[PDB]
Amino acid sequence: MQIFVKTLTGKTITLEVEPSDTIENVKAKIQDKEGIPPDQQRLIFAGKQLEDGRTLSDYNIQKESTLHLVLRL
Amino acid sequence: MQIFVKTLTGKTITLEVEPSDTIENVKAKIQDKEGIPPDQQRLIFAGKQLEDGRTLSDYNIQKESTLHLVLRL
Amino acid sequence: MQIFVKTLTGKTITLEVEPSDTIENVKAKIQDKEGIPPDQQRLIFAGKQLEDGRTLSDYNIQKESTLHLVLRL
Repeated sequence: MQIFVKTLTGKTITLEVEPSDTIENVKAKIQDKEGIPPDQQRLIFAGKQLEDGRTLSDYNIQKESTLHLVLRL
Repeated sequence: MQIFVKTLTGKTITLEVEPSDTIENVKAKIQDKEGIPPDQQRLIFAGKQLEDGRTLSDYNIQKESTLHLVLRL
Repeated sequence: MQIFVKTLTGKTITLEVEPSDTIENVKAKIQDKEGIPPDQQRLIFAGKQLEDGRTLSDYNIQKESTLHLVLRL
């Protein structure tokens, strides 16, 4: 399925994902696309920080859901 | 992250927010906590009125930053 | 909001301020505009000397209110 990832500068990218994908996997895909190390990535959905070991399904992240990406050092 | 919101009577409250949160969202949270309609809320930071559609990141509002809340009719 | 500041020679200037601004901040703005050190500035409103640590709201100083500026050595 597709999900949207929106940055703090208002740019949205799309990712092909499955509900069984972990947040770790998602950050890995974002690295594949944008070259950002997963350690610098923060993903938030419905005001929550998303934990690396949990899946998208765990957070009820569905088709065409929007995650917010916040970079941190 | 946490931000402080200081009122005209010298009371400070705290809000859990993310850089991707809009000013609208922040006023919504203040309504959640205090029952003030967002339309009666004014938020200022560094002498600027904050616009509802912009985000905290847009205004460089970071961790433990202090917003000033001014109520208006 | 805007406030007026009237001098002893009958000159009025305008300042962009917020109710949460302290008298200290106001004197700082007057320094920004006119080069007068805050220590040489006295602000009065409704016959009262205004204290540096208090805010405009504390003194019920509102939109288009007029403060009187008295310089002292």
